[PDB]
Amino acid sequence: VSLMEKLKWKIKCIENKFLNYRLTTNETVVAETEYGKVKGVKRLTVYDDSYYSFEGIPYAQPPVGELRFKAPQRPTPWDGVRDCCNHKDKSVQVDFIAGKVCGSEDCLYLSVYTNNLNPETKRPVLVYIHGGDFIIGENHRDMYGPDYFIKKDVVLINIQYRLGALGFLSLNSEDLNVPGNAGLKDQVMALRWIKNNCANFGGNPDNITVFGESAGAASTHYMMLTEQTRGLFHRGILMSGNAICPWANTQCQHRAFALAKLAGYKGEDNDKDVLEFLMKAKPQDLIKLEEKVLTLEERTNMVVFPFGPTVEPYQTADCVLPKHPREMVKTAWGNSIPTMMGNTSYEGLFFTSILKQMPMLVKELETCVNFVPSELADAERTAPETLEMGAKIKKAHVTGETPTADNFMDLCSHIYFWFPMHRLLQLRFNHTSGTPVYLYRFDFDSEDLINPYRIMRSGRGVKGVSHADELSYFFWNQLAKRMPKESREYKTIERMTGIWIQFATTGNPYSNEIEGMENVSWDPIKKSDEVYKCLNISDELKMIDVPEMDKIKQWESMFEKHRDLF
Repeated sequence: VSLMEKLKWKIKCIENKFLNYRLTTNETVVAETEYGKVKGVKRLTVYDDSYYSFEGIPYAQPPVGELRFKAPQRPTPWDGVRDCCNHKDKSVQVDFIAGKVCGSEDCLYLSVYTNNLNPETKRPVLVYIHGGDFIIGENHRDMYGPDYFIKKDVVLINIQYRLGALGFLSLNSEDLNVPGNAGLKDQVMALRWIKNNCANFGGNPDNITVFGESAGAASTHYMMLTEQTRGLFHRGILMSGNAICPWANTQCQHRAFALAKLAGYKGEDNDKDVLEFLMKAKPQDLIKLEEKVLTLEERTNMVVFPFGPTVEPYQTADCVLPKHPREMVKTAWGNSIPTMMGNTSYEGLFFTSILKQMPMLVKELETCVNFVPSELADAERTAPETLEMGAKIKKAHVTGETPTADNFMDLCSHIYFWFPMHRLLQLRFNHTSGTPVYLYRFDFDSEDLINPYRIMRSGRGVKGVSHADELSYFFWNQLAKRMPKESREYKTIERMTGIWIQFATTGNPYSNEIEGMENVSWDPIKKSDEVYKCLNISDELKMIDVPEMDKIKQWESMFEKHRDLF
């Protein structure tokens, strides 16, 4: 991020602080939780809607001291009234714009928002799990403001969970009780809190929907796979990701030693001594060094992040992932709940900045061998069969004589999003009994309403609908502005939140009450379908054949002689 954008961001942070003061009313309210009373505050939106805001509700003990790297523990109850009129810290992380470490280990909180604490009927509860590659993100309203959803009669809940090495360290030694996935166990404990407490805020514990984007979509999917959460919620929405994406898990059991060494550890590679060192380290030091953890060999093997969701090496009471997610799909409780999945129309545009800095990346399209799924490729990526598979990827995406950056970004849309979605749909059809799944495609481009991901990706003036561009139509954020009621952006807010609320309510995303949806016939995907149909959201709402289908089929063709691995 440029120094100039960094200055613009600082200005926006200050402006947003004072706007949030002007949107705060003097009306506070007390609600009950199983652990004690909480005080929230009535806030306005720039559209003059209003909602009650409770932030900083603990769902677990602060994971500090001996609780670092452990599964979350239930919080201690309190007498009196806990002040929930302001947000808490985010999980320790490198700030996505300033580039310095921020946050706190004391981050296991959720926020609850609703326009009416005593409604006439119990309401759909929507639970948002943020993305950020399991290393950044937060539930702060400067990025995830509830202002658009609270126009309608729902309860919206935004959770935090531990990130990075503090959320995803994993050690083989059973005696140490650090099996991995602490951050996913945080999500489990938050969902249990929601089931047990949402009624105190007007919510229906029999009608909970979990949704998330990017790593939040992978997280939502993990919450639909694990036995830990069986029956806790009733619909799921996977926005640009899922748990079988190549980036969504990793075996990181040997990386604690590498992290300790970078932090000054002088001892031998045994889990007990490594853990003792990491338990004493300052959390900022571990998080700052995480970018250096992967070895030359792991980078060569195209591991993207050192710490993240992992297959746990031994069983514990709180175990989330006892097997690879592909195997977990075969017995998953969440295969039997209504599900919606989708992507944007140019996901890979997210990588524009990386390609401008490292233009030699386009040379990987010469043979495309590095994009062949690892389960199909030989170790050296030189086998004739591997070259043939790469040639199929190349034909799918290299449209002219010379490979281009746009070809590379189109490939990225498929390797990271569309192809894993296809593989999941086809795996899941084998392990479900007719429970519907619905596809959307977000295809609405505008620079009049944006979100901070555009700044992170250096995407000013860049046309096309990148990964995460849809979040501007779901959540208020500090770069947003009030839009005219007749504007294409305003209508897109109403449509996107309206469809999500309709799906959360009924398990069917169609409603004739959504403007532009009157003539939509949105069928879920059938096992016998050869071409997927999706609702394409542009300036209009239209059912279409997925434009990406032909390229999806070309990727699938690499498995013709290895169908057991598809």
